[PDB]
Amino acid sequence: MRSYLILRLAGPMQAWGQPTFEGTRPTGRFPTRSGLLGLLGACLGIQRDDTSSLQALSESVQFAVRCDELILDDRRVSVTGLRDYHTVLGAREDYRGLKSHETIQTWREYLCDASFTVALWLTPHATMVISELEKAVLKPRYTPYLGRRSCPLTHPLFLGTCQASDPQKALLNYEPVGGDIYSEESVTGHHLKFTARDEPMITLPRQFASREWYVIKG
RNA sequence: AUAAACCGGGCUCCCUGUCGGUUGUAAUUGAUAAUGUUGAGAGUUCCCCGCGCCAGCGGGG
Repeated sequence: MRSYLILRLAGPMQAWGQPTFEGTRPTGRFPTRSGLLGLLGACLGIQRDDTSSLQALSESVQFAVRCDELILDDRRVSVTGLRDYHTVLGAREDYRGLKSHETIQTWREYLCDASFTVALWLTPHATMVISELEKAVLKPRYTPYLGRRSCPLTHPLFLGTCQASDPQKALLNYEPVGGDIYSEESVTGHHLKFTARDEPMITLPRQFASREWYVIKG
């Protein structure tokens, strides 16, 4: 009924953010909407000031994220976390001019042993088409990463392309099956939702608005 | 071009000094490896050269 694009986000370390104005940079357990929009953005070489392109992207695309557990030699490996005592010396003291602090400190959280399968699709008011997105994910223009730039991908961003009625149905065709799914679209049997502050307010730089995921447990 | 980007946790530091593991102790007694057997036959011994009366004879490997 609808055509989906299927991506895999997998690497030794990932980081998907939560509200902070502080030096500790938190992570949640799966990709944020903002972040996925950012990933696609990087693929479609969109500069940071290009509010038109950013808005087009945001209004065109929607995501569903599945949390894939890792299995090594027939054993399950749970997603764990990591805190990096991250230091900066010679950091700007102010936005104007060149005075700087001897040392500042930050704490940054990462996800270890995490892997995701993402399904994205187009909205009825789409400015784009899926062929574009596929081409981009296969040949990105800006460097693609998993949250932070220090976080490479260990598997091609492109997984596949297909067609179904649910996101759930779409994702069924792609191993590993069995993980939880967080979708921007409702799936009939399922009633639980999960609140986040993912949604980028493109008109207002680096500020995010509340939204809700639909949860499809496995 | 993702709470993103830009982005060291970083400098200094003997584990050091003393110390027998030592005295005593048969592995010891018994035990055929024994019966039986032509090495016969068969001139192939591979290469080069000389002489040949084509029976072979000789030189060198």
